[PDB]
Amino acid sequence: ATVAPDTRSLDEIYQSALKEGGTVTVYAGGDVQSQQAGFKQAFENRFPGIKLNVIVDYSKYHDARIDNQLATDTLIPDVVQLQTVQDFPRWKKQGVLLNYKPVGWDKVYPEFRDADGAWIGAYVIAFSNLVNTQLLNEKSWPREANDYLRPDLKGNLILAYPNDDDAVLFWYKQIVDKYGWEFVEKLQEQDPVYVRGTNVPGAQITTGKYSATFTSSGALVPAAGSVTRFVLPKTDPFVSWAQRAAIFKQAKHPESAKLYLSWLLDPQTQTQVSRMWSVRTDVAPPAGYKHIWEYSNTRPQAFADFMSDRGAVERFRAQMSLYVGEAKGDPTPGWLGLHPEVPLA
Amino acid sequence: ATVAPDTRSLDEIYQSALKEGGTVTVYAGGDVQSQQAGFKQAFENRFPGIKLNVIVDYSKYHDARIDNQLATDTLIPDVVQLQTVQDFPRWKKQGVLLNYKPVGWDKVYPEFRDADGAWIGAYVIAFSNLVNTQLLNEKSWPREANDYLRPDLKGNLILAYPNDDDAVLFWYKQIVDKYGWEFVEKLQEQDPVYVRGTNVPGAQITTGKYSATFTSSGALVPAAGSVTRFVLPKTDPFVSWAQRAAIFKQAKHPESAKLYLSWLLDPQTQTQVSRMWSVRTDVAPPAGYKHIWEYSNTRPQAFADFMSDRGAVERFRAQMSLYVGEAKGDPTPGWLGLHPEVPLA
Ligand SMILES: [Fe+3]
Ligand SMILES: [Fe+3]
Repeated sequence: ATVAPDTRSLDEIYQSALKEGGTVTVYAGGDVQSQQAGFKQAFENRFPGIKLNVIVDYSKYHDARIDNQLATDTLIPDVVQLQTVQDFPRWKKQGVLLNYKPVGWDKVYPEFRDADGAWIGAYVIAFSNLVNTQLLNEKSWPREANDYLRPDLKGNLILAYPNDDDAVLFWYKQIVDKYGWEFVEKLQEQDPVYVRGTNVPGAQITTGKYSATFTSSGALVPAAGSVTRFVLPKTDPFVSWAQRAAIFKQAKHPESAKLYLSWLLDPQTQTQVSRMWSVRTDVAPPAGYKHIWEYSNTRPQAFADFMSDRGAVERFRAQMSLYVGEAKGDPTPGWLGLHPEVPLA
Repeated sequence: ATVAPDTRSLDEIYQSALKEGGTVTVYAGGDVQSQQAGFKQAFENRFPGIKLNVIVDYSKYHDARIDNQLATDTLIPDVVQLQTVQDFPRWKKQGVLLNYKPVGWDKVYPEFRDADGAWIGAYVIAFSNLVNTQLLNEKSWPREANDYLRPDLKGNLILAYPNDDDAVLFWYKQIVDKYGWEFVEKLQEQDPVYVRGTNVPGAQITTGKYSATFTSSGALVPAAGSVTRFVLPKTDPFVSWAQRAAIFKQAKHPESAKLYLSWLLDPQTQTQVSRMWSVRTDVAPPAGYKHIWEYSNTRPQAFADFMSDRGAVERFRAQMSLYVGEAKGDPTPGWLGLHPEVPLA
């Protein structure tokens, strides 16, 4: 189907969605269910009568889960949203995605949406420096990769496993490109603590157990009283991308899915719920920042290009494994199995 | 450089190799060091004064290891020998392999050798049924995949993790192609015990802890008094391939490396040391068997084709992981790190 952007108001879509039973099911990529709590609360407050049944798991498990459900005709979710961005052109070509251009589609940065409406970039995520501002004064915030190699940061770093998350991995890819394998060798001499779940480094830095990490997302607008700060490099690369979302052709609740995607693109959602950059050209960067496509030291398309060559990703991942070891510990979302219909209890 | 098969006798190559210091270092794919003990013993007994410094690790770790050593100019081994067969044309194209047609090159089945001498099929491995013949009479040996679903085998199977070894994985790929995902579903209801290391199921079947496994190698001619038997299906597919070996262009001991490759193809090695099929057309299979390329229910090239598409391999691996869980336990070869120069202590 050839479609035009939805011309309905959010409330008009909501009236249609209400007739579908009161729930929309989203398989969302992430580390822990709480990372989507803010979206769920905001959505459900905005739309009484419709539950956002968002279920969080690592994107590399959700995409497999979806492929298997499609193979076995047991598809559960209405919507998929993941950082494994290469899946979306593949699912599109497979014919399993509903072409839908949500409200505001015309204002999305072209790179951040499919031309036919098969998928949409929902919001921007970036991985870079997160520092404890009480442990480190501003003049000593590590911002470039090699700052993390200075003597006083030995034993004070906590890092997400790069062999457990390809967005984390891509940070290392860009840095090895620039500084060589020697960076990775010297980094290990800092006795970093590696953990699964990209939420965990920020959590432990917040409680003052570690001082900094260079592969974390975070609020561009810190809360008053915050003891952490997301800080971009002055010159070194950082990782960024638009999290991709799509509606399945055979979704049981298509209008509820449309409501969800249109709500995600709404300027208020983009500025007050999403905590980093917007995918829209008519939404102002938070004061002090530029649009994500205006930074010379990141390139969201580069992450997409990276993710499209699985052999190249695999070969780089396995080499990183030899430096950091196998990814220890349980997966942070818990084990959802083949057919989760609700979040883990 | 265009080369012809080595026209020297083994003894001639051996005289040259003796001048190089008495060691040849081989990075060999495998689950545990003891799997190469037979080769090591036979080689060193045939060529006093030359040590086969064969170092065993999972192929998926050795190839990354080699890539990183190449990238950092820290290459250690003279010879690489792995099941990750797709690595060999890539290393060929990178220019890091020494073109060398060993003695007997002309008699290697064409599919099992590089046209230029960049690599050679060293010996044939197959994964299929291994049964305990004391626990199970012949009429009840499971041979077909669906035999393993019978009631009395519940709690009585031990299986290599398919998400820890791609040759193990390919067995499942072929069986899902034929029987669908339902086989994998029903298999989990049999409560199989999964383990890392393809040696481990056999080891535990041999002591009578389990009755059978369907992804193991084994002797085509069982030893006198054996309590296990390697048995092919009557009709279902099984996995087979020629393990590939190559000499590095910058091998420190090239004549010793050539001795090793020529020794691999020597009739005595192909008939008395290698325990499954030979890569040579002029080596008769044991009675009861045909050449590995004459079975309609296996195809060595299908495994090579499989392994060449890393994205397809990844997507199938991740789905299998949803059924069997993450691969638990330590890696069976131990942790060798970036630069092993000798086997682990
Ligand atoms: Fe990922
Ligand atoms: Fe493998």
